[PDB]
Amino acid sequence: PQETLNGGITDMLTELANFEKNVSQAIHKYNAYRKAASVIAKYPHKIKSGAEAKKLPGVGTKIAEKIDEFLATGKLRKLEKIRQDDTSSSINFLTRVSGIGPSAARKFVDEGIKTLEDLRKNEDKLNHHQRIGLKYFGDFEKRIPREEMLQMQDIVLNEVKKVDSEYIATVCGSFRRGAESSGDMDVLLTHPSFTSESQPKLLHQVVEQLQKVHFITDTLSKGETKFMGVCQLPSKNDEKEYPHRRIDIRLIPKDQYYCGVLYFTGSDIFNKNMRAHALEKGFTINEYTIRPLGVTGVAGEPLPVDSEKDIFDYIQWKYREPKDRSE
DNA sequence: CCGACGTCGCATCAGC
DNA sequence: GCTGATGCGA
DNA sequence: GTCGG
Ligand SMILES: Nc1ccn([C@H]2C[C@H](O)[C@@H](COP(=O)(O)NP(=O)(O)OP(=O)(O)O)O2)c(=O)n1
Ligand SMILES: [Mg+2]
Ligand code: NA
Ligand code: NA
Repeated sequence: PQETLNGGITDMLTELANFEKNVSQAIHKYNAYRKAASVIAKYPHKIKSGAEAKKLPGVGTKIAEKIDEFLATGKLRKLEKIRQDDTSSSINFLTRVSGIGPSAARKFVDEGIKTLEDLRKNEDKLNHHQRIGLKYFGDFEKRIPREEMLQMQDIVLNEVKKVDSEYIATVCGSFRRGAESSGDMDVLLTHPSFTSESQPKLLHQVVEQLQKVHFITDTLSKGETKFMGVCQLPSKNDEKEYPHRRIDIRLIPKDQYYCGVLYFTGSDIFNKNMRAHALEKGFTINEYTIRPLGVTGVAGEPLPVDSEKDIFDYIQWKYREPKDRSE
């Protein structure tokens, strides 16, 4: 639809959602509000009453009550108050720093640290991830135009193949779904000599190289299968320098790679459909495998998969191309 | 009335 | 020292 | 906060 149909309402519900997660630490109230925000967002009519909204799945009595107050007064008293509150609105803000969750934000504000200025005055009190997230607070909230994504994919695939030509690397996320912009780069890595029944340097070796050509600039976390870090394109000539970008790289066993590809390609909305269409025909899908339920509910063994399509040939669905996968 | 409501890899904490 | 729990992000 | 066993 259009936001301006029920935008004020969905904004309200999203704002309320963030305070539940970050300040109240009620994650199920956080999800409740987003679920409601979602079903209202795709609701193709202007909501004239709370009761009308209550008809939608995910909207119950309390939110209906809230919509009436917003409709009648243009605002929500509880929201206005908590927005004005110095403790709560500070805690909520600090969580925008990657590495700082609801718990870390709490401790910081408890002992006086409320702002980015405060965080900078207190580097010693931050862990490694949190300094990077701080250092790139601005950049991390910027989005990535597809042109830069392609430029990034260019570098990644080139270096990956350069280290070992038998690597297979796929950029997933919304990029693979042909999206016009992207929040980050999510790379999926595999190699013939890494299977479910299977070197720890397979992941390491790729990271090392991307560092050697100065693509990767910082490391948030790094293990034997999951890398999370920061990358940056080279600056062209005179022109200003690019924003630092978030990039993940995951190593997956060759046989689990396509359940991996599908799952991390998204979308969320779609992945639940494909999850829950699938249940119908007696199959469950994780990020690793597809399991056949099962005379019980007993997931039996996972069934072999060496293509994305192979999967659609276990639950009898029409292979869907990546750009028609937002539902 | 009251429990379910996402899962998993890594960094760091709590505790022995 | 190590194991297990908790915080965090995606 | 919402939904349902
Ligand atoms: N909270 C979250 C968010 C994402 N994910 C998983 C499922 C998603 O398909 C995948 C990508 O997450 P994502 O980066 O937030 N979304 P996506 O890359 O598709 O869109 P943009 O970040 O490009 O805007 O990671 C998750 O498991 N838990
Ligand atoms: Mg992404
Ligand atoms: Na409803
Ligand atoms: Na955060």
